[PDB]
Amino acid sequence: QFPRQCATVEALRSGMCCPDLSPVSGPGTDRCGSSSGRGRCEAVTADSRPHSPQYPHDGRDDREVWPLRFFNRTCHCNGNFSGHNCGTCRPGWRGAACDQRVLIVRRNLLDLSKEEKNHFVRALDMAKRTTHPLFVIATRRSEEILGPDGNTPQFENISIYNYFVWTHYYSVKKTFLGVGQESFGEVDFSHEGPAFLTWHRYHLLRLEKDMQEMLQEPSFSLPYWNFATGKNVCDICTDDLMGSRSNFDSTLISPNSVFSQWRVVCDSLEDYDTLGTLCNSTEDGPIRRNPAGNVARPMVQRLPEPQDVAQCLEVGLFDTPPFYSNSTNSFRNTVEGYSDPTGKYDPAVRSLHNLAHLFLNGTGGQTHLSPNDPIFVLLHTFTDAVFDEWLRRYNADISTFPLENAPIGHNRQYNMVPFWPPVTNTEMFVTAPDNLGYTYEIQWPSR
Ligand SMILES: *[C@@H]1O[C@H](CO[C@@H]2O[C@@H](C)[C@@H](O)[C@@H](O)[C@@H]2O)[C@@H](O[C@@H]2O[C@H](CO)[C@@H](O[C@@H]3O[C@H](CO[C@H]4O[C@H](CO)[C@@H](O)[C@H](O)[C@@H]4O)[C@@H](O)[C@H](O[C@H]4O[C@H](CO)[C@@H](O)[C@H](O)[C@@H]4O)[C@@H]3O)[C@H](O)[C@H]2NC(C)=O)[C@H](O)[C@H]1NC(C)=O
Ligand SMILES: *[C@@H]1O[C@H](CO)[C@@H](O[C@@H]2O[C@H](CO)[C@@H](O)[C@H](O)[C@H]2NC(C)=O)[C@H](O)[C@H]1NC(C)=O
Ligand SMILES: *[C@@H]1O[C@H](CO)[C@@H](O[C@@H]2O[C@H](CO)[C@@H](O)[C@H](O)[C@H]2NC(C)=O)[C@H](O)[C@H]1NC(C)=O
Ligand SMILES: *[C@@H]1O[C@H](CO)[C@@H](O)[C@H](O)[C@H]1NC(C)=O
Ligand SMILES: N[C@@H](Cc1ccc(O)cc1O)C(=O)O
Ligand SMILES: [Zn+2]
Ligand SMILES: [Zn+2]
Ligand SMILES: [Zn+2]
Ligand SMILES: [Zn+2]
Repeated sequence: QFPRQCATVEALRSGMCCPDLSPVSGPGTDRCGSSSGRGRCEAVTADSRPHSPQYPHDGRDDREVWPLRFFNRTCHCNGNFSGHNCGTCRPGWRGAACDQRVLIVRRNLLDLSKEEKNHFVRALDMAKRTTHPLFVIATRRSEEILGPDGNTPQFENISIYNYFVWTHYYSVKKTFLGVGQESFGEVDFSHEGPAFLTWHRYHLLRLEKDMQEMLQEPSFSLPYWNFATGKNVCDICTDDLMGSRSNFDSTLISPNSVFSQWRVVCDSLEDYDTLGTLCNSTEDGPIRRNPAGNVARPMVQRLPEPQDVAQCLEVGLFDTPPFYSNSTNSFRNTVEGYSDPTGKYDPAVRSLHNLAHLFLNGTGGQTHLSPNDPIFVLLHTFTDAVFDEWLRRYNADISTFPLENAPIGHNRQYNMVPFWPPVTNTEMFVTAPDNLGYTYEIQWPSR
């Protein structure tokens, strides 16, 4: 989750993650591109405000007041610069001066030409096989991060797409208990609470940026899946897109799709929750997908209706107390899918984003594994298009987004876990076209 440069004994010892940009005069002489004016090494801001109660709750979780368990100094960039060392630009800008506005367009995957479709799944496949040039992932919790001999950082290289999967797993994993310790309350830094929409927003942005980097195609954009069709099939589960059903195992992907070759990460909950370890970069086992195949829950075998999207955009409040999966008249809880499309919570309703996950009846539905099915990307670009439309209709009314007593990870000014450099929910609560340099090509149901 941290730059390779910072995953060292010395940098953890200093508490400082301020890598060089262009260290012409030797190591440490252009931290954060300070010698060119691009940024400065400064103290991290981290939300201190209180969260909703948990029984029991030790507070030993390395995700509290993120990222302070590891670093308390990052790069703060000036102007429209950003990046872990301020070597790149804020979203929406390009150039060595970061002064050319760029605007990329995210579109319906089904609207793409045959050429762009092939480019997408090949780009996706590439990002699955290519080492992240920048981030490395911890395989051990903080108290063991430096190894048995105390001089060996427990960090692994990981692929671009697997990093996208890893960050999601880390945000939902259970707090370790140990030996003799009671069952700690279950927590979720990226679902069941207001930060769900902004966490996943940044999640996508980080993948888009990493893939534009990988391809050296600055305008590359992530497309989206309109799952609000009422359909009883998955209309992008074809061999020229996300993969059709295997004729040999009806829960596998057709061997004629590259995605049948993908192998998953983070599928060892039993190992982690007992050995005390974290998901690592070693893959094991294929994607399972079985659209409409959940015969035990008939509600989970059709997709959301088109009016479900239009109706949830009528919920005027962004979120409501207790800012949880049981909130009512809360647009966040509606689009996430724990309340019905009108606003009304019911513990039996599964709608929209949650409905779309369960529909897949496979790897795409398990909360710790779901990004391993690449349909995750396009399910979430769609969800984010709904978020972006809401932000527009209601001029980004951030007021009902709680500053405190939200579930842990979800306070308005929390640094979304485990993204780097630190980045608050507030920074994602903006219309995308003007403030984040992307927009959606989408028409909304007009009822
Ligand atoms: C920002 O981070 C700085 C770096 O700290 C690391 O990174 C952060 C993000 C965390 O991961 C942190 O745990 C990492 O260590 C941080 O500076 C560091 O602050 C710590 C905590 O105070 C310092 O450790 C303490 O040092 C004192 C005094 O130094 C003694 O040096 C020798 C060595 O033994 C002694 O013989 C002398 O008596 C010196 O006086 C120790 O008294 C103290 O030990 C006691 O406390 C610890 C827990 O803190 C217990 O385990 C012990 O048993 C003792 O009860 C600490 O070890 C550390 O030196 C310091 N490092 C540097 C490089 O400055 C900084 O404070 C953070 N800034 C902010 C604003 O929060
Ligand atoms: C996919 O759906 C199937 C069938 O709808 C699920 O397996 C059933 O789960 C129920 C409830 O837990 C069990 O009592 C049944 O024994 C299971 N049926 C069969 C035929 O195995 C399955 O868990 C779903 N998988 C995912 C990943 O969503
Ligand atoms: C939503 O779920 C929360 C969290 O479980 C519920 O809060 C509980 O409320 C009861 C009585 O009000 C307390 O005894 C529990 O300790 C609370 N749990 C926690 C974790 O704090 C709440 O009841 C639900 N809210 C609604 C509106 O139904
Ligand atoms: C990580 O990758 C970089 C280049 O991508 C390489 O220089 C380095 O040796 C790799 N690190 C490890 C720990 O294998
Ligand atoms: N109700 C489901 C919906 C869901 C949400 C997110 C996810 O990654 C996978 C999912 O399957 C759950 O909380 O497990
Ligand atoms: Zn706490
Ligand atoms: Zn600054
Ligand atoms: Zn998620
Ligand atoms: Zn999701």
